[PDB]
Amino acid sequence: MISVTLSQLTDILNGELQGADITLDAVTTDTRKLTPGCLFVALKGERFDAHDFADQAKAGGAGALLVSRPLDIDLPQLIVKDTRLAFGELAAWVRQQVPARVVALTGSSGKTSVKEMTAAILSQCGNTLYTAGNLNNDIGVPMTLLRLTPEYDYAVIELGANHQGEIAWTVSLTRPEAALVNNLASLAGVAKAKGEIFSGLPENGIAIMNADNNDWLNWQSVIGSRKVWRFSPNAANSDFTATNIHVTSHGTEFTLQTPTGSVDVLLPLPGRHNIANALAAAALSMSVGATLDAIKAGLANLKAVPGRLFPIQLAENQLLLDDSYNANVGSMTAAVQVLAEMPGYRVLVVGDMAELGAESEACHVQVGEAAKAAGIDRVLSVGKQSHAISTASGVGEHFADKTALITRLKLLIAEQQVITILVKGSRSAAMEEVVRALQ
Repeated sequence: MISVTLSQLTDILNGELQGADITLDAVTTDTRKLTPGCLFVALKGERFDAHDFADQAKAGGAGALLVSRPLDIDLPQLIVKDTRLAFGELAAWVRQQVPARVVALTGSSGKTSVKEMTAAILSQCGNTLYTAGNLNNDIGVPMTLLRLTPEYDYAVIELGANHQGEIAWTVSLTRPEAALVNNLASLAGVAKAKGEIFSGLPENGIAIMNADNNDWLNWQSVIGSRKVWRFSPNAANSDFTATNIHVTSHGTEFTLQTPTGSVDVLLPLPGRHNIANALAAAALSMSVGATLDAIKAGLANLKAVPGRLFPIQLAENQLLLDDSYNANVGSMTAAVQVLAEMPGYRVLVVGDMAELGAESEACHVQVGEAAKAAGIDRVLSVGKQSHAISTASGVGEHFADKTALITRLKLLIAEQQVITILVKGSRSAAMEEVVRALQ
């Protein structure tokens, strides 16, 4: 936040001042988050009118109240027509007051990893702020934007959308120098929505999109004549490319080719899909100045989310890939592809999937057949359905409990000096136990 006076806000938020003037230096919508003499914005959701929490905010030390009606609270009030709007507007205003290179992103999948990778890289460049958690809606964006100060050098704003019109609002507040749509997944309506992100770009702004997944046909009417950047590992029209992809026991090594040159980087996250994210992140970072050196160093310190292709170094050359969070045909079939490229003797350790009905048997068979065709060295399984996988893989063995698996697994680990293990199963299968047990 920046210091602002109630009288200045009457103009800014188009609202009436009903009390003395005051300087604010902090604003919040949460009673559990009051600061001495801050502005308490009383929002009204459907199942909550924070106006009824006015007295509490006063009692907490709130200096004034931003509200949509007069309240009998001995505190300077700023009566505006709509608080949802005013909150966003106040955030818009604050963002205009700071010198931070603001950049934004959306998509159907990967918003968080592209955000985190972009933030990780720009952090090598200067003081950077990024969206916290999944605060990407009409309330979360203002909250994120409101955290800005003259001390920030960069700002990575993640924008989410559920319906149309939503991103249009938030980018108007954010006014990013570069905007990115990571991907799409009816579909045209989602494309229309995410495409809205390009409307907040200045005339010198850069529109970035996925060469392998976009809606340029329609997005060109909103990006207009602005500069355009495309990322993809090998797309013909890609600006951010990935060559010499060599998967290692650590992560993926590759030559990242950007519009200014290339740098051989090490992406420490299992999964080829992270290579694309890294390209998006490189694009976003570079739009606001990041150097190749900054990109390489930013990527190099990424950490995976436990239970999701989470690498765990057992001993030398003994890699465990914790992907025990959940599992369905898609994520499972994909897991096999990840393992298949891994170094050494590869063991797919699995448990039942969260599949439904008569197609369950078939779904396990497929995954087995996939590991079979992938050349997986061995598949140890537990469950009353997962036998289908190990059976179909033409290799591997099945167990009646996880304890017998862990034992045979440990032996295999001691037996094979170079092994890559991938543990994965449905939530109900509780495969983390195999992972815990191993470490």
